[PDB]
Amino acid sequence: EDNSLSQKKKVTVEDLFSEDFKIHDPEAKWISDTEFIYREQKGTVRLWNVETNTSTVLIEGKKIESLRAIRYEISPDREYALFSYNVEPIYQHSYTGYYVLSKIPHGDPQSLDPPEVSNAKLQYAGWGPKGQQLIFIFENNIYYCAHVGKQAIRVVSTGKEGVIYNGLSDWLYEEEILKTHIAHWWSPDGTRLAYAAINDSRVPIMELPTYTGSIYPTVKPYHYPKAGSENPSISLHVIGLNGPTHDLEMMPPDDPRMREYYITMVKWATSTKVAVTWLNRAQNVSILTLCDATTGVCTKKHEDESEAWLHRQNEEPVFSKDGRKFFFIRAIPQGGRGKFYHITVSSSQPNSSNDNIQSITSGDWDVTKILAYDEKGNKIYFLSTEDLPRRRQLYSANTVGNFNRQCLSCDLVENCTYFSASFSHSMDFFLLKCEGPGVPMVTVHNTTDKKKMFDLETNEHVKKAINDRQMPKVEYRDIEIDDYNLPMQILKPATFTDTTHYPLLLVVDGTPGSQSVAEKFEVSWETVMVSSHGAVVVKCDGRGSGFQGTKLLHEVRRRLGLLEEKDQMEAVRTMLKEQYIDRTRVAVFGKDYGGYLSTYILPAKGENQGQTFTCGSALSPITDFKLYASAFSERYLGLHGLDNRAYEMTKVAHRVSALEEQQFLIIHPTADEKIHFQHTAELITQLIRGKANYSLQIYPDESHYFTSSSLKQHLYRSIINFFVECFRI
Amino acid sequence: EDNSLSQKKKVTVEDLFSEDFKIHDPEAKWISDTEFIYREQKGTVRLWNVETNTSTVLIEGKKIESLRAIRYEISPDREYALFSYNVEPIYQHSYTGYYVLSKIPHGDPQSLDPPEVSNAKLQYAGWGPKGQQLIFIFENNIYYCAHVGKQAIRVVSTGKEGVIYNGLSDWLYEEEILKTHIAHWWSPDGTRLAYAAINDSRVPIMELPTYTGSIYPTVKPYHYPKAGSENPSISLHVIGLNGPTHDLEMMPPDDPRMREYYITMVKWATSTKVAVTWLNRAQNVSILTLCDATTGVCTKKHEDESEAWLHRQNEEPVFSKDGRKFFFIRAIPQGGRGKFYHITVSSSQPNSSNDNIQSITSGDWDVTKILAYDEKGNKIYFLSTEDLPRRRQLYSANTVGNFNRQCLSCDLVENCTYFSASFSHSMDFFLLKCEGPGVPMVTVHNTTDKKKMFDLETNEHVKKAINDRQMPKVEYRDIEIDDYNLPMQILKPATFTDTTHYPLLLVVDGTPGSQSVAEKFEVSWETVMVSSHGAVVVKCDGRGSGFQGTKLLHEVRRRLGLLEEKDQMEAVRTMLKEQYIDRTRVAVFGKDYGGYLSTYILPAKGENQGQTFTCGSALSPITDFKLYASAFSERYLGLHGLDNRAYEMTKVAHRVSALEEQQFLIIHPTADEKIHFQHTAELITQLIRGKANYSLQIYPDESHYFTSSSLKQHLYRSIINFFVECFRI
Repeated sequence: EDNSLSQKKKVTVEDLFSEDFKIHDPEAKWISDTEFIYREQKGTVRLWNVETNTSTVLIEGKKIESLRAIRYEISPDREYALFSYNVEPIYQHSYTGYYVLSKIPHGDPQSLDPPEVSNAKLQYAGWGPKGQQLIFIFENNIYYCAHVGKQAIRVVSTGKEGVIYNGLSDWLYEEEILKTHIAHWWSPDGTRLAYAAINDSRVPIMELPTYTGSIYPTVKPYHYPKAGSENPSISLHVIGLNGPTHDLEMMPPDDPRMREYYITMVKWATSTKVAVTWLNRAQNVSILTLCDATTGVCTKKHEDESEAWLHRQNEEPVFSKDGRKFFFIRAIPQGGRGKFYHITVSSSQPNSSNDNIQSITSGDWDVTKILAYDEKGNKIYFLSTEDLPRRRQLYSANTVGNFNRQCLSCDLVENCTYFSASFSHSMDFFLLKCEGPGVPMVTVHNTTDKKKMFDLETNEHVKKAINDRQMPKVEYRDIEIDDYNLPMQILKPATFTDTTHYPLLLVVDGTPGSQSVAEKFEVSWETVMVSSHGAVVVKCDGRGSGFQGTKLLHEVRRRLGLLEEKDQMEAVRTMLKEQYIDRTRVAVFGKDYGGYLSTYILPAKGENQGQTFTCGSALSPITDFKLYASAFSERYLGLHGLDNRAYEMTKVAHRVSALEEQQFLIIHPTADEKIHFQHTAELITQLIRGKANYSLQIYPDESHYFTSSSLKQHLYRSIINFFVECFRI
Repeated sequence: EDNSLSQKKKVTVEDLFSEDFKIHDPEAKWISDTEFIYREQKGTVRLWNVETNTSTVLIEGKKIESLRAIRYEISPDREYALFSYNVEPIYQHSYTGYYVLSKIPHGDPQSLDPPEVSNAKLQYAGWGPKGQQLIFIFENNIYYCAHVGKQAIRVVSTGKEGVIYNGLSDWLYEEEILKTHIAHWWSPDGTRLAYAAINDSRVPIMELPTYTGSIYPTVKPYHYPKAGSENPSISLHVIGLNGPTHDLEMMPPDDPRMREYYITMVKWATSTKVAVTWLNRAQNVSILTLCDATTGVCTKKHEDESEAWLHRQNEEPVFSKDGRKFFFIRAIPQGGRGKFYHITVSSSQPNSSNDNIQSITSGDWDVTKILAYDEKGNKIYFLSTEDLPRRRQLYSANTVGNFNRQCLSCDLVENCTYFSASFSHSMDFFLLKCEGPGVPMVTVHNTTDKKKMFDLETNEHVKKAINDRQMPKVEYRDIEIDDYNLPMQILKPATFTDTTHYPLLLVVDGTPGSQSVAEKFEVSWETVMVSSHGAVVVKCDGRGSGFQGTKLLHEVRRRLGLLEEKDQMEAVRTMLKEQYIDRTRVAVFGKDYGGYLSTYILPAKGENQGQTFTCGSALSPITDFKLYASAFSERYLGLHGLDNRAYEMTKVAHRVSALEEQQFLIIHPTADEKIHFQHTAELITQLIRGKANYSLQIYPDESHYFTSSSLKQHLYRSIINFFVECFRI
């Protein structure tokens, strides 16, 4: 009879870039145990107080006059504010630029400048743990200022442009392991500072072509350690923020099998003790070591090793205020189905006779992160995939022997299943965020009542926006292969009819250590053509996906580009039995490492039921892992330079021979740093040798991570225009 | 009978590259009036004599033994033979490789090496006019040997790699102005050598990217002087071949408007007096000067100046045995219809007040090049377009005041309109080649009887191949605009009908000073899709084409891409009025500058009758001539660096902003030294800002001219694969 449906307008790419979808996430942070910063919601910066419904005003709409200051931060004494403004990052997030100081009420902007230098570009200044003391880095040089008027102190200047780094990560550390642009850590007392010195003099330097600069454009050189080369030298140093500012280097472990080392984690156990994680070049040996800032004597506190490699080396254990027993996380055997990542409690100074290992929890799941620990009793707060590997939920257990796990969220709000939290100083309250599968939900809760006092932010404009069009139907049809349950999702355009036929799209990431099937709210081109152009998209997480077992992670080890390839063909076959899906119009997309996988998924199924994919695409693919970063190829296939016998067959060229009639497209910016253009050039040479058919598209002189909104709209429009052409018939 | 025969074979991509379609050329060259070299036809080389059928066996099937030397020459005494094996082309024509000397009959090889040097590549050797004297250039250094057994002498070694060239042209001279790699001329007595020293010390440098060299490829630098930049500085030198062999240089003219000059043409007038043509950087002031070889003193002879530029400065003069009055080609006003090229007699020593100018040929036509002149009477032979601008005919005039121009070729063979005649020393016998409009043949004739004693070659393989395949039907439909006639050639697959519709495809090159519509025989992609799929190809010589009036040549002065495009849409409208050509299928094509012209034929013709074209493409086009060499940009637009305002209006970007639905593609190799990939990259950047659909392909690390046949056939296959998809409906 009357079949009720949406019966209204659909979702186009244009509205994706509208401010209506834009999330005004305040991302507040607890300044004290009673209140947080309460960052910008729709402009000016207020300061909410959780105790009694107090929302004080700290910064006004004067940030507009500060040359549109992108970033701002408040000093711990909430009397001075730093405003940093620039034009664009460099690698992934190079938040350099001009740093200006302003008073707490308003006014008086002064550009922070290095001594004897006018207003000049500045990489990072930041704030100390206490007072108005701060540092700043210029030209890989760390200077300290005890006060606002204090003259810059030449604390260290041994760093050089692209050769010696201190306090900041190079390309490798910022893009492979440390993942952070800032690489220095303040002592709890605001008196000592730990900084990493990276020597890149030995690293080979590659130059990126330029085609937009001038009539005679010049290449841009930076050091990029390829697979089989030597890795950049690393050292750790400790300096004082007052008095002599004495520099103390930290002695690394000297195991016979651990000649070359990387620092994957440092944390201030106290104002003089630092916990450092050192990983061998083979990445199969990790050591947690306690070092003395004032002495430099490093005492090993823990050691682990694995056959393939060590995963998740960036974690920070929860150290008590007094330096007592801490809460690490590591891979415990967890019975069968491989070893799982669980929380462990280790004494303050474990004896060499034995370790104090004790799993706080247990189960076929993992802890993504450990939030914090309450010294006032038995409370350990963490985020885990206990309910499902595809969901992140906040859990709390007891440090005492009971180890009883207490829920905090477990569907606190039915709309949202993903979760993250940030507790106050005294663990009294905590900010909580949903960000999936509903609209991102920012709220304040308390550990005792577990009740929402009020709504910090909900973005009801996003609510009416998603309720204003044909929101695509989200569902899961998980598959099962070997002794593993492989997750996946499939989308419907909310006008789905089982009788009618819909073309299929596959999207692959497959990054070893990542997950593409998660219950986090996200909107992308996928929704753009699902809602408008009527497609069904497949996200699959084959073997090698993280958070589902170390055995699953290491299945693909020394078999890159082989097993997950079977995983996605199996997923395609399983969904191909559907009567509502089209077999002739099947497409595949990928990007980054998955882009390589996207190139490797152009088969001829058997010989009679061939022509699996109609149109294919890939963005910044990797063709030879030798031509990529060493810390990745060595990690997942073993160290190169000794004829590893693993990078030959993994080259996609040997598989791209056939390419009968598949419409194949490549998107690649010219100036990519993460995944050099040489991969695309080699693939093009192979295509030419193979008489293949393709259509290349290029972005001249653009960074890899591609952080321009209008350019992103152009890219997604090009993608959908390509894909609509092959689905149309 | 129960049997029948269907249609015969058509032409495909493989057919173009099939062995049967290969053209056989003997390229015989006179040694005297009686015998010529009679170079390779199908293997062995004879020494044919015109007088009585005497073909002396000189070269046999031993050329294969020396590692298949691509090029080879014979010493002027016919006693030594030089092979050039392992030769690879760097530029359009750079015969760098290994030279080996051998005895005339067969056997006894001898590597040609400079002293104290092992087996090394040599860029060029050449031969002297007499005996066994020869030279060779190594590291841009000229070493001369009076004898084969003579030790190599450091005759001149000041040359530097890519900075100082002696005896060889740079990029600019080999490509744009001199149009030949060789830059040394032997004296008629073979006693002194005239070579041009090109200095690149003050020339800007550009680095071509490399994406395949190694795991760590690096750019290759070469000096490419852009528009308005500092051009390479040319000096001229003469080195004796006996005694001290002291070098002498000839001072150029010192005209105030001619501060920067180039040596466009040089030829030994006598064994001691040499004629040199010096042209200003503005390329609008040329001076022909006769200079003493053993002294270097230069005496100015002739001058030519035009408001736009000068054309065909490469024309080689015709001198006498005694160095008397010589023959020149000048654009004399010729009354109406603009100035025209005609032969002029200049006395041996014209007076300083006035010269002895006297035109020989007259009419609304031009002499392409003067073949030769006979002192024993009055016989000057040349080729001219007197019959038609798309035909070349041999004409012989008389130096006596009568000036009787006799056509000798005219209609010697019915299937021969284009002609190429090469006369002997005594001019009694010459060699004639057809090169169209059918299969080419080479024949021996005598200027007296015009009698074919015998045929040198007929290209029987080509005749049988064209008989076995659908030869396209050649027809002409010329157009008229203003005071200029623009010939055009539309092609048919020899099976034209009216019931079917034939898709239209325009091909444009339109290089100023060149001819694109002519009766030459050629096989290319046009032949393919006319034969394979019947896409009618339209080629027209709009404004800017040469050999049809220096007024037409100079019409597009500083007005590039503005009048030719008008003429092209005029031709398109004239042709499209025929019903058998449809509206939906309209395509454009081009290469190099024509590719840019191809990019300029995608407007929106009004708004009601939009969609002017369907699929368009280009091969390494140019969008802004500032990114081009000075010798090409300044000639037509003037010197840059002072905001010439005739460069920035030529950009196609504003004209391709709309690009609503027309498909657009680019073919461009990575290392294109002719038109840099920077042009295409900037075009793509504007298109991204223009937000229009496009495509692109890359040939990584190859030159512009596609010296390997495999790359050429891949290009042709790619072109046809693109053009088939944009028409079928």
